[PDB]
Amino acid sequence: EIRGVAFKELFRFADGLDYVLMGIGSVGAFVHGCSLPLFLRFFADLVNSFGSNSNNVEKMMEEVLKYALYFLVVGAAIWASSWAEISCWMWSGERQTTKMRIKYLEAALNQDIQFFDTEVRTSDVVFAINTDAVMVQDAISEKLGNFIHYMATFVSGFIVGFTAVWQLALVTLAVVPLIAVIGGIHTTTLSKLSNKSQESLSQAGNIVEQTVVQIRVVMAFVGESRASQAYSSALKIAQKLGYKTGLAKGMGLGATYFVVFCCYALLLWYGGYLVRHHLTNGGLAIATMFAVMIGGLALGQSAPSMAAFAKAKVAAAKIFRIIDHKPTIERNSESGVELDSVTGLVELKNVDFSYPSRPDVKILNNFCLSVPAGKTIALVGSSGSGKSTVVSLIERFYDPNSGQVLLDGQDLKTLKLRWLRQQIGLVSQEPALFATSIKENILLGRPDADQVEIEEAARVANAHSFIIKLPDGFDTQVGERGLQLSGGQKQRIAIARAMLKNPAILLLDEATSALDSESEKLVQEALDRFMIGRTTLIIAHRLSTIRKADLVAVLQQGSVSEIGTHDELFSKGENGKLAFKDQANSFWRLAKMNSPEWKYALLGSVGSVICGSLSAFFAYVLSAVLSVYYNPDHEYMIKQIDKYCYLLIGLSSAALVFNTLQHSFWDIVGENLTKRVREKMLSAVLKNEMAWFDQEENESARIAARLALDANNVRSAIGDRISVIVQNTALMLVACTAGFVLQWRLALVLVAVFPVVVAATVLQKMFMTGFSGDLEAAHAKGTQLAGEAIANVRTVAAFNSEAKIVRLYTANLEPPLKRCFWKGQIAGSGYGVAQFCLYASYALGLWYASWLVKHGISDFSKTIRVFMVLMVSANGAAETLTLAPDFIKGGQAMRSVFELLDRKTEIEPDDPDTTPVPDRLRGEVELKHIDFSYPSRPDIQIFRDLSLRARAGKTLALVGPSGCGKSSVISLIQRFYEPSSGRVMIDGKDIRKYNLKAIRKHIAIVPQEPCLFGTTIYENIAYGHECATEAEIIQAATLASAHKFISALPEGYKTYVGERGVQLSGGQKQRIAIARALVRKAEIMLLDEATSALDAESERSVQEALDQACSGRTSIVVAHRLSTIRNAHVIAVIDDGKVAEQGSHSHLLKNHPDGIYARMIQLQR
Repeated sequence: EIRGVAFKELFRFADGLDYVLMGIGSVGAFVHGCSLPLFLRFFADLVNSFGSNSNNVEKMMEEVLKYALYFLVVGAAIWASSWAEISCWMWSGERQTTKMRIKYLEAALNQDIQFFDTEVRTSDVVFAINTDAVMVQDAISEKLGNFIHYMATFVSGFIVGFTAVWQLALVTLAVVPLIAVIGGIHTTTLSKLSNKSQESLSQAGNIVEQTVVQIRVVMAFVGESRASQAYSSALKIAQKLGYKTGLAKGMGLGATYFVVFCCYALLLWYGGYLVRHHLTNGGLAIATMFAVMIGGLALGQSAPSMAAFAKAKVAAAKIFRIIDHKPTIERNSESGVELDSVTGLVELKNVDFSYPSRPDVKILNNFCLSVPAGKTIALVGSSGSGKSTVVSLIERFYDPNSGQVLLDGQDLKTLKLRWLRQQIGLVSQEPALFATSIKENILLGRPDADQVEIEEAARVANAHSFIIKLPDGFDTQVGERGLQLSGGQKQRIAIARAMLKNPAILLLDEATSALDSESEKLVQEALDRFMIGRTTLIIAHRLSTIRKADLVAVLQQGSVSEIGTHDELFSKGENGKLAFKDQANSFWRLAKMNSPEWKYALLGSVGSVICGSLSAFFAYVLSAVLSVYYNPDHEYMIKQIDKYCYLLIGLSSAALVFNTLQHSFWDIVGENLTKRVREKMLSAVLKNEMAWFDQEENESARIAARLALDANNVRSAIGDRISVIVQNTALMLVACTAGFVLQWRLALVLVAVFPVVVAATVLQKMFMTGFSGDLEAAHAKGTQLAGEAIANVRTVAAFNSEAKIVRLYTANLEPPLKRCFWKGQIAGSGYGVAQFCLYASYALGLWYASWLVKHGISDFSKTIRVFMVLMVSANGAAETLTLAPDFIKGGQAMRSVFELLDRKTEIEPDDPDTTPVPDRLRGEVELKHIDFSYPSRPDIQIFRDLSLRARAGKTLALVGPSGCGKSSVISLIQRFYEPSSGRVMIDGKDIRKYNLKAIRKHIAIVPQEPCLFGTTIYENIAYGHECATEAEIIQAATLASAHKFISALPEGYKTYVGERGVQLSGGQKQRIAIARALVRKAEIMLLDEATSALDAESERSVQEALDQACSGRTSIVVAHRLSTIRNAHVIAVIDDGKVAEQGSHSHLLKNHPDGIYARMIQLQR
């Protein structure tokens, strides 16, 4: 393996235009990075001019106008630099990435099958195609531009700070590592607790997933309550972990605020000290502090670029390894003969391929094809001696061991290596259809063909008429993902594609595509009477054209068996717009269902408000301190600065306290809300139908994913976003109030530019996040096509369509190229315009402050205070707007949660009130006029008006044929699937109007696949019954002949078992399930098949256990029941669900069992 290549090597796919783009983008990034500290210096100069010249109004007005013009210049420079950076970097990255994918696909498809067998796998190649975005579309596309921009910002900030005020620059550069380490500790602790809480949520996910995977036994034994308890307990652990994260986040953020304010208080004092000794100015001091912070933050933001560079170096090393390899098969270099006779006579002295996946084996030894030209030959064999390898041998995949292969007296090795594939038409088991058009998927066999013979290929062979009446249209891009769900049309299209290909040599294969349609008759209609006859191996059907083939050519032990007449058989065991009113109502309902926590939530809200005010207060103090810097009275200045520093220390203490308070309390209410939501979701899902769990949409893994994802994202969004909106609204309110009470009509014009500032700062936040959207989905179609081509590399090499596939790949990756260029240009222009308007707004505000001061309307202090307070208010509003999309996502997840909760269920496990049930019954249950009871597939019909009657204290052993709904009759009794017209009469009355949990506690079942709970055996039997205790568990185990093995387990009587643990043998799990059914000690004991492949003695033990279970009370057993039936009074032998005579095993009436039971007994004996 490789740990990465040199960074420069990532640019070997850059032409002159790419070099120009990278140079322009680098220059733009450098200037954009240097611009911000330059604007800080210009702001310092403007504030110095606007405060130090208070007496000389004309001079300060002129200098403020000059520096507003400089602000406009900086805005234009940022516009140009950001446009250049964003657009050029995105375009160059897109171009290099696209040509990288193109070259990688062509190099990979050029490789031989050995490269995909012993070298880098097909799945690894598809994964590299996937992660080429991380490889070259991340590091050098935009992350390189961000790295250059942030390094420029860091260097420029340091230079500006050190030139302006070097004393303050040094002390602030000493300060920055403190805030850095405090922030690092906060993030480290928060992330650590978040990971731990994630593991607790993962355990909860396992619980709900296990609950839904075995929902059958869970719902049957009314284990919904048990599942809820387990899920709630796991939720509780994560809830406690969430409380820890809440304290950590509040403490860490409060500590960071405590550190900054305290550090600034000293720095502000030190700036006052510097103003006293006339070293620098107040504006210079403020700019120096801000520049040092900005440089440190720039380095912090540039570190992720280095991480991306490292991971991209590793990935680029992977694809450099893959491309730099050249195939070993190309030694011929197309230097053979292309004039051999089309009537090829392949002779194979040796056929061994020696698969490099499992080398040094000889699964094929001396098999000789010797196929007659024009006569359809066959081939049969076993999987362990795979016959498809022979097909590979004729396709010249270049793995010789001892012998050689000759084509009509000509070696394949010294031949064309390209014309060979031109004769050889191949259709393997998979259809190997690509994402491109069906017309293209037929054309690529013969590129030179026009549409006439393209249509003729699907007309003469197979059936083109399906395409004629195809609803989507004549030409289709194979639909979206799959046009044909059945897959037979895929086989017909593959055969038509091979028919456009030269029919000289066919290699038609088994084509085991689960055919149960006209697909067979069309396959025997397509290329079963073709004029020539070549190799054709088929195992799908014992009779499919294999008779019609003249030579059987039996293959086994790596050699050909008796060949010739096919009449004789061989000894084998072959079988054969969106309204927001609804969202507001949903949020109101969520708040109402979260009523008990409101108090604490409200308390946290209070803290949030305080936090917001504190921030604004801090800003005010900062601005106020600036005002105190330009004051002739030094003693009054010292008193004011000391008062402000003490107030800032108090602000830091309150910030710490109320930050911990707000974040702890908001995370407490969020944790409680999400836990309650999860519990309601589980209660609602466990209150659903069985068909609901059987629905295609409600996959178990997808139910778990839905619950976990929507719960956690709703928690995060609702909680954190509402916290930040509350605190930022408090910030904005107190900030606007302070500005208006200090000096109105300047706050008015700053509010006039408020949308400009908030929009520019939102775009700044987006630029920090990144302007490239979902990068993997940008090349989704090209990635999918590349993956399909790689997985089907055998077909691609066989049809000589690798160049055509690469051209299709270029046609697929061009639209992403154009879209990325346009998006980069639009993003650059928009960001530049936003920044220019931001700096124009800043210059206008400062100039209007100067105008107010000159006219005597106000003074410097009030103006600067209002300005810096309104600018932090705008920053807070920007945070609110940029976190609004989290509100959107939370709203969509909320409506998902509410459609999950508010859905109604036809079957009610916990009914409000029904007819009370007697404690003990007699067990007589009757199923009259029942139906299929499978709403998932109503087209299939089973149990055609079935009439089944049980008997009190008597077992029924209906067997039926295979696949007749054998294990579904029991589902009728427990109301799992509701019959549309049937009647399940229990103890004289229909069960529908009766209770569900109480009666379902009176019936036990053993599922076809017995299941496990938790990790031990005791918990399952304990799950079986609340009175299971230990004695009842042991006696039930003895009844199921299990205790003897339970006491004989390698570890104690409860070992490590379960789906998540280590599973036992099949018979042991059978007996555990039976023992649990017995410990349920139910009046009705439904049973199922339990002896699929059990050992003989185990089979007898299971038979005995079932005998005792059936002798206990009324029971229903639906196993195969070849013998030891314990003389069931009737056996409902139903043929495909229809009404039939209830012949018994004792053969009282030798009419129905004689016609059905006799032959299956004879076969089983």
